[PDB]
Amino acid sequence: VCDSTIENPCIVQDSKTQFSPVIRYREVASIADVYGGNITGINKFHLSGSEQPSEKGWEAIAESISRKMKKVIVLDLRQESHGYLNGRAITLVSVYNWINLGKSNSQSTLDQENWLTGLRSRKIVNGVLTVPQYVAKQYSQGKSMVVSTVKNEEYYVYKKGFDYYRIFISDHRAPLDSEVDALVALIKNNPEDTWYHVHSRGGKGRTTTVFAMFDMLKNADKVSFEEIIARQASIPPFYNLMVTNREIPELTPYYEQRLQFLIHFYEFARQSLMGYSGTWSEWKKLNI
Amino acid sequence: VCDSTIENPCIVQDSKTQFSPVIRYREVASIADVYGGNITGINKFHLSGSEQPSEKGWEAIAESISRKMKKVIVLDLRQESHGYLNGRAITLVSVYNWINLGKSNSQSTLDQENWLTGLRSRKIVNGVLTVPQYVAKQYSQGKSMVVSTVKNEEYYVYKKGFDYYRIFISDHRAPLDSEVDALVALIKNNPEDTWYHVHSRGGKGRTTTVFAMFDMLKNADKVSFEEIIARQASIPPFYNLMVTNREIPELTPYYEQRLQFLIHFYEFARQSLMGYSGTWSEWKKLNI
Ligand SMILES: O=P(O)(O)O[C@H]1[C@H](OP(=O)(O)O)[C@@H](OP(=O)(O)O)[C@H](OP(=O)(O)O)[C@@H](OP(=O)(O)O)[C@H]1OP(=O)(O)O
Ligand SMILES: O=P(O)(O)O[C@H]1[C@H](OP(=O)(O)O)[C@@H](OP(=O)(O)O)[C@H](OP(=O)(O)O)[C@@H](OP(=O)(O)O)[C@H]1OP(=O)(O)O
Repeated sequence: VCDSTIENPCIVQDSKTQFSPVIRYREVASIADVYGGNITGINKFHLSGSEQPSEKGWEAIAESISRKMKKVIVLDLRQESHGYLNGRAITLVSVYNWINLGKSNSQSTLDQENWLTGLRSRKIVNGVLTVPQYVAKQYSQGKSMVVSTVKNEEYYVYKKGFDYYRIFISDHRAPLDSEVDALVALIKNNPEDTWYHVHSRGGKGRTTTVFAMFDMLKNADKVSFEEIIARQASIPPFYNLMVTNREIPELTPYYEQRLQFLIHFYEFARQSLMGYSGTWSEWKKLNI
Repeated sequence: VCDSTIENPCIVQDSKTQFSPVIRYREVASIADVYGGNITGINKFHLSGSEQPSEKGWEAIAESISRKMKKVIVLDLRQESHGYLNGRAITLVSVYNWINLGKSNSQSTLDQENWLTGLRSRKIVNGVLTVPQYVAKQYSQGKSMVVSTVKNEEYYVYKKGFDYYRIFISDHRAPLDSEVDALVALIKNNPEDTWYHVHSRGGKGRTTTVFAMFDMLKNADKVSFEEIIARQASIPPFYNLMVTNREIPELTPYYEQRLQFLIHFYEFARQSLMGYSGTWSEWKKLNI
């Protein structure tokens, strides 16, 4: 039985079933129809986001993207190990969902796939908790499930003809410099018409952070910091990156640091649109 | 001005810039995390591949290989003459990229280095075409570039501490018997832990062919022909050697012949794992 430590992490089932719908799907361009302030540079984005989809959720997302259309890149923002059991999204959860905190991206991927390979070799997976059970610390009341399939996200992304690219952001936290560099390079290294579907575990904090980063990279020289953050918060689920006191108070330092990073990324983006040609890591060394 | 004939071949720049990233890097071992069928004998391969890297691409490849680790052998599969101008990968292109077709490997190397030496003696190289320009037959719209450096691949491979070994495969075609012999001997003559980075021009046809050959040599006695080909097609760029009708229909005969060779190489590999001790050329004489 798990105990949410890194030594005995929990299998937590994020999808209620393999048919569960996507509840936090949205397209950034819709901000132009809801936000009452500066909407300059919004309505042309090829950018959607969501929480972690179920098997069926990927179908709905693919259909949504096709209706709004080039290349489609699914942007997985999750550092933590995750995958699918019988079409249901699952996560390997330690306290604050930081199972892979402090690891190289190579080790994070290795640990995830070693875990998924282990589950895949079993006929029965025990100790599968729902999110309510995990929150309630009912570590021994998990269910035993006959294994039909165990898959990583790539399996479902590849099946839709999309690319998969992972940015290893720790839950509740700002991206590390390596991952900022990687995101900026990805955007620069792909056509401007590329569609990105950004997702995290909950489609809230990390997803909205990256939405804001996209917005700044394109518009920081014609839209104020406050309006970029505000307009990103204007569409459901209305995630406001200005808020640093949230449901879990022990996480406030990380929300404050994440907003502080966004302040600096905004200036980096603005100066980049004005002539600066280096990377985020190079700019940060000279300016912070 | 060039005209894509062997008498006036074109200088074609494969790298957009000297900083262009590697877009088709993958490791064969990853098949074990994506392929839903027989994965026996995959997860221990020390095998990566890519398209022709830019100067900077070699750095990324070296870093990738170090993260997954003995000797490292860069396996250049390209018969055609190629090199680098100011850090950008370049190719001497005749129709269907067959500038060195029918030549001995010694002559191919000689012709390449005579060409590179000629470019290196110039302060300005004229007629440098991008791939789009070449495809569009805009032979006179090439750019003139001040020569900072002209290098062969060895220069960058040696700088990373890797070995360089060339297998002279014609673009779009199966390897000739001499080159099959050479590949099999190379694998046999080096430790089983040796890391191989296999690349062609596009990191598609020739690279995937050799991936399959590696797989067969180790696993043909426990994995079916169809599953070796299928599992090699399971990871990006999803090159499926079963497909013989591709973008260019005049090349279908060569794709069919390449698949036919793989059928025979599979049997050779299987019998070799079962006791046969001769070379491919010896086996082919007795069995085809
Ligand atoms: O998946 P959910 O059940 O909807 O939970 C989300 C998820 O975090 P957890 O799943 O670990 O609880 C969000 O993170 P992302 O995967 O989208 O990055 C997190 O975002 P932040 O901590 O950055 O805010 C958010 O937190 P919050 O509620 O404060 O918005 C939290 O939501 P819930 O606590 O309501 O489940
Ligand atoms: O380098 P690319 O622009 O990506 O082109 C590649 C490259 O051929 P060319 O560069 O000469 O066009 C592949 O060859 P390799 O160097 O990897 O051996 C070739 O492989 P095949 O002809 O064997 O299939 C492939 O062809 P295809 O598209 O049919 O996969 C083709 O791709 P593109 O035509 O899309 O450029």
